[PDB]
Amino acid sequence: VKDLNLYAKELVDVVNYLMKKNQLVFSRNNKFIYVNTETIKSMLEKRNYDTVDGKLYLWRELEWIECAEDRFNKRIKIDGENMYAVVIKYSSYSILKRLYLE
Amino acid sequence: VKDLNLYAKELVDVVNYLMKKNQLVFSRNNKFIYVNTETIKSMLEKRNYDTVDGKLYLWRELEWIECAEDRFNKRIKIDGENMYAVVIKYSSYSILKRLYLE
Repeated sequence: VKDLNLYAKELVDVVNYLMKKNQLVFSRNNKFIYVNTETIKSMLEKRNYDTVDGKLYLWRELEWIECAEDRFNKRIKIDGENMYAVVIKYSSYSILKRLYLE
Repeated sequence: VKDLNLYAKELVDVVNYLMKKNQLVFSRNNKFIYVNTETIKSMLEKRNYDTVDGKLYLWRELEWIECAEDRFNKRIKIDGENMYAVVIKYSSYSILKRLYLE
């Protein structure tokens, strides 16, 4: 429950799940990974070591995700869509994946 | 596959110890905690789950500490005096402390 590896592992697994489902959306510069808020919320409900908001709060505080002020998502423009999404930093995912694989 | 909790708990414990001993200096905006490099290195020697540099390298890669180029510390100003210090991000310490409390 109070195990940082669970949060770090979940971030790498979220990207792995989206890769597998062919739902992975990258920014144009490949700096960010965009995920639909409802998709993230249904995925973060699976592992009961914390709530959805507890997971998002920790990712935000550790700066693995980019958020708007007092929110868990940002407003982004991608392939004609100008709306809210959970913004995962590609650099953070790469660092955590490299750590997950050592 | 490193146990991130060892590194995270050690960051929290180091700050707590130094807070208690009044050996911490905060930045004016409370964004950073400044610690003497030798004090940090002496404390990081105690727990043998990694080397001092292995611990500092992980804190730097996860961005829990702010460093100068190819250094584990940074040059700063304290009451007009310029000196090197390990610069801990207060936000990183807060989330980790909250994680191991609740």
